[PDB]
This record gives sequence, C-alpha cells and structure tokens, in this order.
Amino acid sequence: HSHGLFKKLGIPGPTPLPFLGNILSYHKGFCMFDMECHKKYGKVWGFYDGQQPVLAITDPDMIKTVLVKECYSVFTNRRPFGPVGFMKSAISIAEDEEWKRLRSLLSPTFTSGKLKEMVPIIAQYGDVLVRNLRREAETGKPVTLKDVFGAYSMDVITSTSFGVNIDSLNNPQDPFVENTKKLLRFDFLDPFFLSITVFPFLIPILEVLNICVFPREVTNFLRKSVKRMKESRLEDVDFLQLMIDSQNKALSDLELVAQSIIFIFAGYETTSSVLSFIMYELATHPDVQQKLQEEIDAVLPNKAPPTYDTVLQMEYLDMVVNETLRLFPIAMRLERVCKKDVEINGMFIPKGVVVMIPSYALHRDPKYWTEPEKFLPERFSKKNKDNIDPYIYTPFGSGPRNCIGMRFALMNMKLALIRVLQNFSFKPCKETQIPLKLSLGGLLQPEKPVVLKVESR
Amino acid sequence: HSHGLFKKLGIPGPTPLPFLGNILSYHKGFCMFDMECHKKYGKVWGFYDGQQPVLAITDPDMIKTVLVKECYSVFTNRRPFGPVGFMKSAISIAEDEEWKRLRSLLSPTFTSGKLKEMVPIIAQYGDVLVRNLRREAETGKPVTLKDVFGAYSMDVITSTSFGVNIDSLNNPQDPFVENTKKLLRFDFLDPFFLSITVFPFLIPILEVLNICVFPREVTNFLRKSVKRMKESRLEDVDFLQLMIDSQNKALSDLELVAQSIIFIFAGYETTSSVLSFIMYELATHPDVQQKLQEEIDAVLPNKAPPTYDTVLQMEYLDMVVNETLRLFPIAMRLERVCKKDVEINGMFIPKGVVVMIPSYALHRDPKYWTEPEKFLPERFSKKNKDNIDPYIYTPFGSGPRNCIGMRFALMNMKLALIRVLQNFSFKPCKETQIPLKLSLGGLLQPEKPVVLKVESR
Amino acid sequence: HSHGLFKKLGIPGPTPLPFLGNILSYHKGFCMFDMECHKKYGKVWGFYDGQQPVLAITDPDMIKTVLVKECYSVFTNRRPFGPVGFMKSAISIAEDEEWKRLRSLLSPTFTSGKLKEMVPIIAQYGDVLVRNLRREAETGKPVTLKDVFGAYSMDVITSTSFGVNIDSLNNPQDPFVENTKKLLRFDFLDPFFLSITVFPFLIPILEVLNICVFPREVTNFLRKSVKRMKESRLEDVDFLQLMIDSQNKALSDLELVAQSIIFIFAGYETTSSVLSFIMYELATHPDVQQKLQEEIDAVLPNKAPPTYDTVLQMEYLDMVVNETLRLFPIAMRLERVCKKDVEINGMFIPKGVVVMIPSYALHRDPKYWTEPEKFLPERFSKKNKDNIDPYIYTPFGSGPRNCIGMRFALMNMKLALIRVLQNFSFKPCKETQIPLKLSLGGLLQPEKPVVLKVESR
Amino acid sequence: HSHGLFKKLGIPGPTPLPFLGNILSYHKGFCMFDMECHKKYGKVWGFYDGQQPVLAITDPDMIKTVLVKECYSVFTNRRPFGPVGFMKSAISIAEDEEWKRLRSLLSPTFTSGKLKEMVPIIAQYGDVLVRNLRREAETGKPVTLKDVFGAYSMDVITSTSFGVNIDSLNNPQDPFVENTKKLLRFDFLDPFFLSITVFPFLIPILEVLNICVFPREVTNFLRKSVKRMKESRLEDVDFLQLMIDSQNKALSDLELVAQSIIFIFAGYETTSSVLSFIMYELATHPDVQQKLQEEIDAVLPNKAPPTYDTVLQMEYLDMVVNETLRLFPIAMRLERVCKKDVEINGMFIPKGVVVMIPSYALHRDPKYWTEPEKFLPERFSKKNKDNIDPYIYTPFGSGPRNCIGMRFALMNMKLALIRVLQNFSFKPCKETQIPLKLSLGGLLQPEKPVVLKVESR
Ligand code: HEM
Ligand code: HEM
Ligand code: HEM
Ligand code: HEM
Ligand SMILES: CC(C)(C)OC(=O)NCCSC[C@@H](Nc1ccccc1)C(=O)NCc1cccnc1
Repeated sequence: HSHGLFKKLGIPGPTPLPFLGNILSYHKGFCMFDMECHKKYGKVWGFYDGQQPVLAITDPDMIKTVLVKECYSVFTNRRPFGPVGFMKSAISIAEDEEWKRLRSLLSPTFTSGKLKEMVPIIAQYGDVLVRNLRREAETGKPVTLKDVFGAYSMDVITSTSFGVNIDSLNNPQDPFVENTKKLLRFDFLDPFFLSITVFPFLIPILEVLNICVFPREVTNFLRKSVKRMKESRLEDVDFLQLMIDSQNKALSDLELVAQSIIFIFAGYETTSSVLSFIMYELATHPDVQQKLQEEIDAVLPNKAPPTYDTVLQMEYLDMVVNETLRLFPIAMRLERVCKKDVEINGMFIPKGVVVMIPSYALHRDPKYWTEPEKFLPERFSKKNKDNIDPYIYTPFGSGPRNCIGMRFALMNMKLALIRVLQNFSFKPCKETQIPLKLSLGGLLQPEKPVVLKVESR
Repeated sequence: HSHGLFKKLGIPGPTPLPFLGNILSYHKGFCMFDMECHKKYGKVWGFYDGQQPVLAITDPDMIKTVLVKECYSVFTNRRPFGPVGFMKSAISIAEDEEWKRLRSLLSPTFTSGKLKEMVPIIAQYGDVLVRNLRREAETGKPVTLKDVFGAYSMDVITSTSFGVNIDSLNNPQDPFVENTKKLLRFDFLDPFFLSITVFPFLIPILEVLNICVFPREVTNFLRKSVKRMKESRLEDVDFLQLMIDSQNKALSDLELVAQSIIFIFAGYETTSSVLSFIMYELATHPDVQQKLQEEIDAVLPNKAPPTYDTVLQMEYLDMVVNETLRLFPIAMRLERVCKKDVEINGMFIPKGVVVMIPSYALHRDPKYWTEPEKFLPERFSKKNKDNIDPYIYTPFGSGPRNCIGMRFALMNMKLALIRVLQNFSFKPCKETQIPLKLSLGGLLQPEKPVVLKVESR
Repeated sequence: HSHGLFKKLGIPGPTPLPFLGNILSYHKGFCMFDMECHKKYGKVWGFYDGQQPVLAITDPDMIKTVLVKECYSVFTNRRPFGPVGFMKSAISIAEDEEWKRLRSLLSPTFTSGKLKEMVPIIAQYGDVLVRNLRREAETGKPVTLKDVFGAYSMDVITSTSFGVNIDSLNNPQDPFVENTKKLLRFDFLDPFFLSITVFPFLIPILEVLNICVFPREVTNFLRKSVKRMKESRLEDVDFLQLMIDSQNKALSDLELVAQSIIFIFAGYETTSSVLSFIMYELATHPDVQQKLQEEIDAVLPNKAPPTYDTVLQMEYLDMVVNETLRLFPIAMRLERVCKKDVEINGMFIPKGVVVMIPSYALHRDPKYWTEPEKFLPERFSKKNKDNIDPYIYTPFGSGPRNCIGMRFALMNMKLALIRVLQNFSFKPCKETQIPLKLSLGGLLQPEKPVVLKVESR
Repeated sequence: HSHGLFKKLGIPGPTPLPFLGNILSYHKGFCMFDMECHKKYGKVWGFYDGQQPVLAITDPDMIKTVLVKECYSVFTNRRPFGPVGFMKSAISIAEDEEWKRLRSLLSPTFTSGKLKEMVPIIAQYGDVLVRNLRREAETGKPVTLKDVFGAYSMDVITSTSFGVNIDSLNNPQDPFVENTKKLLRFDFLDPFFLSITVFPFLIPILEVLNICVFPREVTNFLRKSVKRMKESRLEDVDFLQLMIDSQNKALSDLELVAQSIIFIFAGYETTSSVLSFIMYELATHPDVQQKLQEEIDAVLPNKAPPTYDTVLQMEYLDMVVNETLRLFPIAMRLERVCKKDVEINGMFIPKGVVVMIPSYALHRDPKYWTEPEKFLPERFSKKNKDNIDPYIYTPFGSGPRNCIGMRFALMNMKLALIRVLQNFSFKPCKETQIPLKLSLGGLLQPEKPVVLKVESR
C-alpha cells in the first residue's frame, strides 16, 4: 500500500513484501535484523512493519534531536500499542498532554531524595536472598538465577510499591505472588503481536471486546486490591502512598492502579533479567568478579551493610553494571511516532513515520566499540567514561521520555549485588550455556536460562 | 462502554442502549430528533452515536467559542468519516495542519475578485436552462425541478471547474455527465453508515481494502481526466486553472483531484437542492414570486442580463434565498471534534467528544423565530436583518471552517433565479406535494420530488 | 437483517431490536427469559440472538423428534461456538462425521463395566473429603460447599483421568491443581460472549489470531503433560489409558488432549456445583436429610463402605439427586442447529435456525409440576417416577447426543454423598442465603456461594 | 497456520509464505502459475491461497471421479465466494440441496427443444450486427471486436431473457443498457479479491454490511424491473417466462432475479469474449477463415439464413470454435470443495481442501497436444475428435455441474459467426497485437483489445 515511501524519499532499505512489509526478516529477532541493516545500509534506513513505515537513525545529533530537542514538539509518543483497555492510562503507554500530566504527577516519586528513603526497606530483602541462596550453596546443586533473582526482585517491588512483605521464594503461593508473577514481557515476535503488525486494523476490533494484552484477571485483582489498601491506610513510604498523597489535573484512582501495574512489571522481569545477565558475565569472567569483591569489602569492611552513599561510592560496580547494559540493553530499540511533517539535521521526515533508534545495534557497533562483543568493564573507567557518546550508549533512553525508574533500578540492582558478592562466589556449571545465546524471539533474554554454581564465602 | 460520560458530567440526555447508543432515535431523521432533544432538555444535552458521545449545544456565545474562538486550538476537525481512500486529502475532510494548508492553498480561488470573473460564463448556462424549460412550458406537462436545476447546476460546475461545456439535459449521455452524476450525497441514515456508527472499528478494516464511499470508478475517471487537462492546458479561468497555477507546501496533483471532486458535488446536489426548495416556496407563496419578479425587472428592465453588481443590488432576492435556507439548511448540523480537555463558557468538555450545533433545530426554534414554520422573507428585511443572531442562523457554518464556497454558491443560485423569473412563472400542479415533507432519512431533501407548473411569461 | 423470519412463518415472539435482536432481554438471565416466553407465548416461539434466529419448542414429541428421531439427519450439532482453536476437536464441540467418530471412539470409556472399575479409586478420595470437613466440624466455623466439594471433585477427576493423586484442598499449590482450577464455565451473559452474539462475524477474526476461549496457557500445560504421561505409561485404569488404548479412523494425540480437557471441566464445576445444590436443599429441608441418612445406614450398616451395587440399591438417594437436578439443571437449555429445510410434527423449520429446548423452564412448568418451586423428592418415587415425561425432565439431554458422562456423574456424586451423610449433618448458618437466588448471569450458580454449618455425627 | 498440510500428506508444492501462502506467485496470473506447477511437480501438487489449501489434479480418471463420480457425495460446491448478498441464491453460487433444487428448476430452460425456439429471435440481432459493421467497413477505420460483439451479445441476452429489444450499439444510452453493461467479470488478481484471499475472515464482516461484489445499484434496477415485467406479462418465449412458468420447492421471486443476473453476465462478457478470440484467430490464420467461408456458403447458398439444423450441420465451424476454446478456456480452472474425508483413485483428500483442475494448463499440455500453442482446428476433425480425452479438454466443465448454458452459448456464438462470415472478411491492422498477449491479471482476456480490419464481401 504505502510501500513506496522510502523509495521516494531516497532512503535505502530491504524491499518489502505485500501485506507483510519486512516482517519475515524478524526470524532472527529485532537485534540481529537491526545489525544487518546497520551494516548493509549505513547511517539511516527504512523498512515496514506491515504497512507501518519505520525509519531507523544512527546519528547522535539526529538522535538527540528526536529524543530531546523536538521531543515535545514532534516526537512525543511511542508506537501505538494495543489492545490495552484501561491501561491506556499507564504513563509508559500514554500520549501527548495526558502523558505530560502523568510524568509530572509521578516524577517526584523517583527523586534522589525519596530514593534514599527506600534503602533500608530494600536492604531487608537482600538478606532474604542470601538465606535462600546458601540453602543451595550448602546443597551442591546448580542454581537458576532468574528464579532466585526474581524472587528477590518481586520481594522489593511488592514492598516498595504497597508495603506487602512476602518471602516469594518460600511463600510463593500466597495470593499476592500468584497474580503478580503472571506478568509476561510481551514477545513482540510471538504469534499474537506479529498478527497485530500485519492487522493493526484489528486492535480497535479487540478494544471493543474488552480484550487486553494485560490479562483481564490480574488487573481486576489489583484494581480492587488498591482500593482496599487505599481505604486501609486512609485512614490509619511506598509508591502507592506517594501516588495517593499526590491526588490530595490531579491523579485519579484507576489511573493510580495502572501506574502500579507498569511499575510492578517494570522492576520485575527487568531488574531480575539484568541481574541475571550481570551474574552470567561475572561467572564467565572470574577476575572481574574478584576485583569487584575487593571493592565491596574495602568500602564495606567486615561485610558492612551497604548504604545509599556507600553505593554511589562504588565505581567498579558501576562499570560492571554499565558494561552489562551495553551488551544486553533490555529495551533493544527506542521509538517515537513523528507527529508532524518535519526536517531534522537535514532530512525530511513525513508525518506518521515511526522513528527508531537501534540501541542494541549501536551498543555493538565496532565503529564506536573496540571488540564490541567482549565484556570489558574498563570501557567505563573514569578515564574512558568521558569518551562515550550518551547518544550511542542509551540503555535508559534519553530526553523527557527516558526511563523514569533509572536511578531506582540501578540502586535496587546494586544493593542486591553488594550483599550477594559479600557472601558467595559464582562458578560456571557444566550446564551453563557458554557463550550465552540470545533468544531469537522478541525479548532480550537468554535462549536457555542461566544456571551457575554458588559457593559460600 | 463509555455510556456513563454525560451521566457523570451532569448533562441530560436520552438513555442509550448498549452498542446502539441512541441511534434508534434516528427513525425520524436527525432534524426531528434534534428538535425533540431541544425541547425535552433545553440549552445543552448529550447522546451517543454508538459508543461516540455527542454534546449538542445551543448557546450563541458557546457556539461562537467553538466555531470561531477556539477553532484552531480545540475544535479544528469534523467527526472522523471513513472509508475515504485518497479522499482523505479533500479539504472538507482533512485535519489539523493539512487542512490549514489546504484552506490557504484554496482560499484565493473563492474571492470576490475571482468570483466576478466567473459571472459571464455562469451567465451563459442560464440561457440553456430557459430553452429546456420553455420546451416544457410549451408542452403543458408538469416539471420536476431537481432534473432541470441539476442539469443547470451541473452545467455550471463542469464549466467553472474544468472548462468542459455540455448541455447535460440534452447531451446527458456524453462521457463526462455519466460519471459526474454518479455522486450521491450520503444518506447517513442509510444501511451502510448506521453500520459504521455502530462498528466504527470497521473503517480501518475497509480502508485496508481500498474500499471507498466515493466509488472507486468515478474517482479514477477524473484522476486521469485531470492529468489530461493538466497536460492539455500546460501548455497552450476555472477552479482547476486556479489550482494548477497554485502549485507553481505547494499543492500536489492527487490533492488537486480530490478538491475537484469535493467542489463538483458541493455545487451539484447542493445548489440544485437549494434551487428546488426556493422554487417550491415561490410556487406555494405566489405573492412573494410576484414581488421578486418586479424587483428583477426594475433593476434589469427589458429582461436585462444580470451582472455581478446588479445581483448584489437585489435585496428581496437575498431575503428569499436566506429565508429558504432558514427553513432548509441542507447541512442540518455543524460539528467539531474536541481535541483537548477544555472548558468553554463555564462547561467542562472532555477530549474526544463530538460537539454538535443543530442548525435545523435552531432555524426552527420558536424562542428565536416567530411562526418559525412559516415562509416569511421579511424576517430578512434590512429593518429586521439586524435582529438575527449569526450564531443561531448558520446555513454556511461559521468561523475559520465555514463554507468556502458560500459567496459563489449564493451568486450561482441567484444568477439562475434572476434569469428564470424573467421568463416564467411557477404554479402548483395537482401532483405537487403541499405541504412538502422532508425525507425521514439522512438528507435534507423532499420525501417526493418537487413537481410544478411552468408558464411562459 | 433476517429479523422477519418468525413473523413470516407465523411463530410468535418478542420483537427484536436492530443488531441486538432480543439480547437485552437476557438481563435477568436465560432461565428467567425462557420462563416469561413460555407463559407469554405458549408451546413454540421465536427470538434472535443478534441476527441468529432461535426457535424454542416445548412439545415432548417434537422434542423427541429433534433430540432422537431426526438427530443424525437434521439436528446433529450444537450452536457454533468460537473461538476455540484446537478445541474444535473436543467431542462436545465437534460436528457431523467428526463427532460421530469421536462419540464412538469415546463411548466404551463410559460403560457400566468400566464404571464399576473406577469405584474403589473414587471411594478413596471420599475419605479425604471427610477429614478436611471434620477439621472444620471441630472448628465451629461455617463452610463454603463449593471449595470443599470442588476440592473433592477435582481429586476424583485428576485421578480417574490421569492417575495423578493430590490432596487439592491441602496440597492446592502443586503444579497440577493450579492449571486445572483455571477452567471457568463460560458466562454466556458476560461482556465477551454477548459481543460474540452481536458480532459472530468476529469469531473467524479471532480464530486467525490463535485466540482461544480456553486459555492458551492451560492447554499447553496439558498438551505436553499428556505426551509425558503418554510416554511414561508407554511403556511401563483411567480415561487417558482408555483413550490411549483406543488409538491402538483411530484417535490422534491432540484430539486425545482435547477430550481430556472437556472431561476435566465437565466433572469439575458441574459435579461440584450439583453437589452444592444438593447440600443446600438438604440443609433447608432437614427431614429429607434424616430420611436419607437412615437409608444410607440400612444399606451400609456400621458406616459400611459404599459399593457400586449398594449405590444403585439406594432409591431415596436417587430421588434426591433427580429432584435437585429438576430445580437446578445446570445446562439450562438444550440446542441443535437445523441443518436442512425440514418439517417435524407439523411445523416448517428452515435451515440455519437454532432449535432450543428450555430445560430450566420445563422443569419449573406448573402444567407438568405440582408446586414446581418446592423441593419435594417424592415426585421421583417409583410410584410416581412413571408419570414423568422423559422429554420434559431432561437434565442430561437426550438421544444420540445426551450427556456421555451421565452414569459416571451420578455415581461420582452419590459416592460422595453416601460417605458424607454417614459422618456429618448440615445446618443453615446465619450467613446462608435462604432462599437461594440464582445468579442473574449466564450460569446456573447461586448468586452468593453456599455456606452451611457442619456437625460431626 | 495450516501450512503443513501437503508437507505431511507427501504432496509436492511451492513453499508458502506466512499469511500469504503462495499468492505472490500470481504475479503472472493463474494460467502461467498453473503451467509452471504442472511442469515443476507433475501429476498432482498443492499450494495455499492464503491459509486455503488447494490441491491441483491432472489425472483424467481422478478428474472424472471429482467432477462426475463423487460430485453429489463429496465435491458438490465451488470455492466459497463472498460477499454476495442476495446473490447467495444464484445457481452458479449456491450449495448442496439448494443448488440441486435450482439446477432442477432451471434445467428445462436449456434443452435442445427450447433452444430451437430461440433461433429466430437470435437470428434477428445478427442482422443488426452486420449493419453496424458495414458502417465501419465503408468507413476504412479499424474495429475493436469487443465493442461490436458485446453490442451483439448484449442484444441477444436482453432479448432471450426479457423480451427487451434495443440496438445497444446505436441506442447504447437507453436506461436498460446502462445498468446491464455495469457487470464486470471479477479480476480475482485485482486488489480487492487478493485481500479476500488473505483475509477471508472479512467476508462475514462485509456480509453484515450489505456490501456486495455485485453493485447494490444494478441489482436493485433489475429486482424491481423483473417484478414489473412479472406483473406486465401476468397477465397479458424467453428465460424469464420459462422461470415464471416454473414457479407455477418451487422458485421464488428474488431467486428468479438472481438467476437472471447470472444469465445476463454469463452470456455477455463470455460470449462476447469468446467471439473476439475466434475473430482474432481467424484474422491471423486467413486460410482457416477462407475454408470456413466456403462451408457457410455450401450449406447456406446465396447467403441463406442459418437455421438450427443448418448450424449443427456445419463441422469445420465446430472445429474452429472448439480449437479456440482450447487456446482460451475462459474459466481457466475448475474447482470443487471437498466436503468429506475421502480417498479417490488412491490418494487421501482431507475435508476442506479445494480441489482444482487447471483447464488452461491442460489445454496447453504438450503431453496431450502437438504444438499446443498453434491454432490448428484439424485437431477436432471427426478423424481426430475421438482421440481427445474429454477430461483433458474441458471448456464447459463436466459432470452434474458443467456449464448449464453450453448448448445455448455454442449456438448463439455460431449464429453470430455464420452471419458475419457471409458478409465480411477480417484482416490484421497495424495496431493488431500479434501475437496476442493474455492479461497478466485474473481473467482470460487479451492484454490489449483486439482491433482488426473489416472488408465488405
Ligand atoms: C535495568 C532496568 C531498566 C532498564 C534498562 C530500563 C530502560 C528503559 C528504557 C530504554 C525506556 C524507554 C526510554 C526512552 O524511550 O527514551 C524505559 C521507559 C520507562 N521505564 Fe524503564 N528501565 C528499567 C527499569 C525500570 C524500572 C525499575 C522502572 C520502575 C518504575 C521503570 C519505569 C519506566 C517507565 C514508566 C517508562 C516509561 C517512561 C515514559 O514513557 O515516560 N523502568 N525504561
Ligand atoms: C447553498 C449551498 C451550500 C450550503 C448551504 C453550504 C453549507 C455549508 C456548511 C454548513 C458547511 C460546514 C460549515 C461549518 O462547518 O462551519 C460547508 C462546508 C464546505 N463547503 Fe459548502 N455549502 C454550500 C455550497 C457549497 C459550494 C458551492 C461549495 C463549492 C466549493 C462548497 C464547499 C465547501 C467546502 C470545501 C466546505 C468545507 C470547508 C472546510 O472544511 O474548510 N459548499 N458548506
Ligand atoms: C451432574 C452433572 C452433569 C450434567 C447435569 C450434565 C448434563 C449434560 C447435558 C444436558 C448435556 C447436553 C446433552 C444434550 O444436548 O442432549 C451434556 C453433554 C455432555 N456431557 Fe455432561 N453433564 C454432567 C456431567 C458430565 C460429566 C461428569 C462428563 C464427563 C465426561 C460430561 C460429559 C459430557 C460431554 C462430552 C457432553 C457432550 C456430549 C456430545 O456432544 O456428544 N458431563 N451434559
Ligand atoms: C463460451 C461461453 C462459456 C463457457 C466457455 C462456459 C464455461 C463454463 C464453465 C467451465 C463452467 C463451470 C463448469 C464446471 O465447473 O464443471 C460454467 C458454469 C456455468 N455456466 Fe457457463 N460457460 C459459457 C457461457 C455460459 C452461458 C451463455 C450461460 C448462460 C446461462 C452460462 C451459465 C452457467 C452457469 C449457470 C454455470 C454454473 C453451473 C452450476 O453451478 O450449476 N455459461 N460455464
Ligand atoms: C452441552 C455442554 C454443557 C456439554 O456444552 C455446552 O453447553 N456448550 C457447547 C460447547 S462449550 C461447553 C464446554 N465447557 C468447558 C469445557 C472445558 C473447559 C471449561 C469449560 C463443555 O462442553 N464442557 C463439558 C460439560 C459441561 C456441562 C455438562 N456436561 C459436560
């Protein structure tokens, strides 16, 4: 249909099939498709998700123009995504003025100030993690990181968001953990979403049937569960409180539920998935593991409890986290819908085009990264951290729509790692997939789950 | 689904049925439904076209706020209408910045200046009208106005828009008149569009099938026919010329076709339908007919040819046209889609609500019109024309999005009537529907076509 | 659209709304709508589920013609039901020759012979039920029947179908009980299915998206779980065995899964729901409870273990079960799609019409039942059991497509009750809904769950 | 989805793309795709029209089994085709018992008896054809066959079906010819129908919107036009009469309209298209033209008027018609939907598979035709006509569902040619496309229309 767009504008790209566009090229996943296109075509290129034209861009100035400069004017929203039901009101999903309102109503929740107050509560579930791990370190049986990390990551969420306090690894069947684990980061290469991409005219069909990519049952569990806690604390420290206090243009109650749902997933599969990637890289590079175990003990001698300030003090820890996020940027791509005919850094961009930054492919670009497949934390030494274009390395996005939970996500993940490297070491098992292979699907996740050996220090 | 909207906001309205909303109430047509609601509920009210909330308003200040004040800011577009294909680019159909561009690129086409230049060509087809009529005035057989007026109205269009010059009543089968008559003002109460209103999620389905409410065949006839005339005049006075000269941000070629299509219908069924309504009212009020025949002869003695200036000179003619348009405002309603949460003249209007002015019901409101059903031209005497709220009487809309062809449409219609009342008189026949009954459907048209007796002066 | 059908044929019925047909009348549920129509219109009547014409019939001969006589010829299948995915192959859902094959391949599974072999295994979980109950009979706290019965009913299913052996009330979190409880008898008056009924043209839309009214996750759990047990028993007494042996025109493996799913639900919510209804009626009619506790002890003195033969010996037990099923026939209606133009017992029935028997309304018809709302088991005394038209009383359907699991369902339910009335008695609590109110929705279930007092004999 | 079908059954075919199946291979049209598959794969093969599995077959016994033997049992209907509206009732479109009824109610209309009675009326419009042609034979200007033949072919239809009698080439604008020319043989490779094939789940969507591949306006013209003529002849020789007499299980009135529509097209574009193909082959093989002009004059000396009997007498005329139909079999393919699991001539054919005979590819198969691209009428000499497998050469189909109008179509076409070769000869013009190229689309029609020189004998 609209498959002449890039051929006119003089932008190169893979030739689209009728109806499908270029989607059959996703058979190795977004990341691999993005790398190929980068090499085959250079700095800019175009392709079609069904009839949806997508313009990839790799110029840091141009990227900065889209993500920062012209964000409010032209590139305000992300690719429409449906069917979502009442989740239209989630911040990550909302548009234009509604999003601007929600970003405001929700920003002070994520300050360095409020973040320092969540430390002692986040500190408490680190210790729960250790005990579950030593039960396996004392029973010489290899460990799947995702289960134990997610048990931890969930434990922090439920708490930092509603006060609920479960040992999700040892009380995994209590009514709360059941619903909350039923979140699934959406495989955009799964049967369902490829059908969307080729039949996006079916989203409104599904919307009028109250179908939701968020299971209609988990949402109902928390919609009421919030209006219980809402009326329990009212009247008699967490995200809900910080959002309830805000509605005192102000936030509504079902909007509040929707943000709660986004926050819960946000820090579940993500925090847990990033922790897994770090632990893998640690186990397969044992020296880095040792160098970090030294710094954790120098700043916190005698296995001293990590504090907010001791965490920012640690610099090799930061380097490890960053270099992991370079090799596994869980978002893979950034995207904005171009809402007006515009011209940025010398290129005409018509209305409706989705503009896409290929984060995974830029993190692995040899034109900016020496030995880009190698896990080498020193790239982020304060000697070299200045050489790195913040518009090439973008694991949390950028501009007015970057990751709202970035600080919290780094803090949470580091508090988990300080505590864990104070007590154990991590070894490849025979069953450990080395080298790790990324799922060919639509998520940045390992093909096989990560299994390692855990020895008690 | 969204059927609680007005019940929350505290706006009264007829209770909606699931899925249908209030559409079953259209069984007497928009106009009658609008009158009822006006009386039942007062100054504002709400209802649902399927799941689409519609807020009717009748305050002239509030109407002025929507149609003029906040037009560019909030109320810029009309109710989405599909499937349209390439006709998305027609001015009457286009949105936001695209419309603003098209209104600019097309405005100077409709000036008092360019309009004075179309007079002598529009004058020529008036004489064709007379001859066809006297062939019936000399053959004592009653006449259907729509056929003879449309023959005339078409004759002016084809000319004033492309130079083509046919006697569409006597050369009705030439290739051009066949396609051009295949326009149909859309019965929004017909089977098809009621299905849209209850399944608007099916428009995108139909759009991806290249289905068009404008027959895919007539459009193809003129798409090429334009790019012929385009390349005939280039290189070797009408709307096409005025649009071709404009593309010399500038107008494209298929956009040019689309405007051509809108203009052709615009002045066909409308001009012809309004002429019919005037002739009816004239025949059933013979004194008004006489008073106007006197003024036509005082300004143009000896059946003098009407000129642009002699036309504006005529004031009872104007009164007749206006008072007809009061009783038959062919648009019935005006509408704008509310693009932001706003508050106008003290009422909150949420995003997405269609705001509707019920022109037909306001033209017939006894709270502003004495004996409103009576055809009484003197309402528009220069003694009384000042008493009339331009926000109650709105046959051409208002504000930046009023009828672009208003001046031309009045001129064309008056040039037709001066010539015709200079030569004939018009009498009720036995077959004449008295009093006229409006089609219960979705157009302002007579139930039965208007048949009259035509006697040669 | 097709809303003239019954008006032509001369069959009376409620006047249908456009698009909706008569569905708004479901606001009190099928059962109440059926009763009204029966009284308002008499022996036959028509109505529209959207555009779907439905002919209700209440003549026992005519009912026998449809359900038995012309079953194979004309009335072979049930109302199309979608989207179902691979569940198209379930027996209860399948059509024409495929169903005939599946009914054959699955019939010997349900014989009096094989049924006598399942007794000792079904006997074992009765004792599990007692212990869970006395833990509540010794802790003076009222009991919700559905939870304790479903715990039991599940326990029998998992066993009688796959050998799996869980105390689902005390091991409720083991991986098997989680998936298996995620069956939900479909509320055909819920948002989703009313949308089907008005947009049945959307089923094929949903089918091509691999959407399934059976959650795509539970099905995957058992599809593989079967092909595990399949390859565990092969090679090294239950329904799976009886189906695996059958494929040794023969049954396939995914067909086998689908039957497994139908059987699991079939005996879960149903058996458990019917048990609840009996216990309610028992508690609110304490004499019937006593009369039955006497017969259970006469045939099984000293709390003797019930056997297959001792179960059929018990006749007042049968009367209780039957009279409960009269007042709560969980299917509510029977239905067949008329596959040919036919004429049965003097009435023309066009192709495509769904023919419906209103079981609930016939069970409550005063023209066949004295004091029909009264729970009076003696109606089914061997003195009166002969007076009862098997085409008026139809809790298991009739003809070649009656309930395949009828015998098993009666046996299972009676083995549960003999054991339970041998040990406890059942008393109304203050919280007990008396009289019970049927859910206004699309299932025969109580508005409020049934809570009773349980005292240890 | 179902794209494993042929890979399992062990049938070879082109590998299908997701969603598209093999449809992209239609870029050279069905005929060319069919030839390739025949050569690449042999006697049987499979492919996918979207998700629709299609099994091509080329064994004459197997073809006879499908088209004749198992027609009523298994292969009764053609590939579902929609949206059709009330045209569901046309015979060529109807299914199962409804079709069997319509074939009966309509068969005696097409007998050798009734056909002999239509001769003198069909004879009359032959003479109209001559005069229009000599007006061009006397004005040395090349002639487009389709216009002049269709003018003739229409003239015979309107007459033989309703008595209406127009000179459609010289009265082409009368109200009847306008609607009747608005039939269009459907380009199944046009945008619309390829969208069906990939979204056949959208047919029911369109059916519920009263959209029709037969324009909703032409159908309305004749629905009423029939019920006028119906009530004009009733009460005060053609197909309508023969159908009206039949309803005196019997035919209804709107069914009657629908058959009328099928018959009108059937003999319009087809008869006219076949005539064009013959005239082309005649002009480009001048000896065949001469040999036939001799036989026409031997049987009809002195330009004697052809009679029914003189027509069957002519044998080289028959040979010409047949050999043309070999090279241009306007149906291209025959098709039946397999309604049951069956096994025919040693191959398993699952339910739902469309079984397709590739007539065009078999007519051009070198394994049955010497020099198959050559136009050589002698193939059909009574010496060689016996060598020809009626299951390889199938321009009118075969079995209970062959072309109902075959005899009439041959008669009509031959009466046209006898008259025309009695008076003119036909010569290539410079503008004549030699060799003719078949439209790459979805019809058997020439790329360019056929233009020839016409000289008066
Ligand atoms: C290591 C873990 C995480 C990574 C790598 C990450 C990365 C990202 C990225 C790349 C985006 C899009 C940014 C852009 O488009 O410019 C994003 C958006 C977002 N993130 Fe995260 N994120 C992480 C964890 C979290 C957490 C814990 C939260 C908790 C609240 C969170 C909340 C959000 C929200 C609400 C958005 C939408 C922002 C908006 O649209 O206004 N994320 N994240
Ligand atoms: C007596 C005849 C006519 C009447 C009563 C009439 C009335 C109207 C009305 C009520 C509107 C909507 C105005 C609003 O929303 O505020 C409109 C819009 C419009 N009219 Fe007319 N009209 C007539 C004839 C014509 C003619 C001859 C043309 C020739 C070009 C024309 C072109 C248009 C266009 C293009 C629009 C869309 C304006 C825009 O969206 O920018 N109309 N007309
Ligand atoms: C007290 C509990 C139950 C009741 C009241 C009941 C009632 C019914 C009814 C009314 C039908 C439709 C019959 C007809 O259309 O004529 C049916 C069908 C069916 N039932 Fe049950 N049923 C019960 C329990 C079960 C159980 C335990 C099974 C276990 C396998 C089962 C399996 C089936 C199947 C497979 C069908 C479809 C029959 C076919 O289409 O061939 N039902 N049941
Ligand atoms: C030279 C011109 C024609 C050719 C080559 C032709 C060929 C065919 C073919 C191949 C079929 C399908 C047969 C099969 O599936 O086995 C068919 C069906 C049919 N034809 Fe023709 N035909 C011609 C002219 C006509 C005419 C003039 C009529 C006039 C009534 C007609 C009426 C029909 C009908 C009604 C069917 C559907 C048969 C059924 O489904 O029962 N055709 N034709
Ligand atoms: C007639 C019957 C009650 C069997 O089916 C229907 O009414 N509709 C036709 C097909 S969908 C009902 C379907 N439900 C279900 C199945 C699996 C998981 C969850 C729900 C079904 O067949 N269940 C078996 C059954 C139910 C009741 C009595 N006996 C057997």
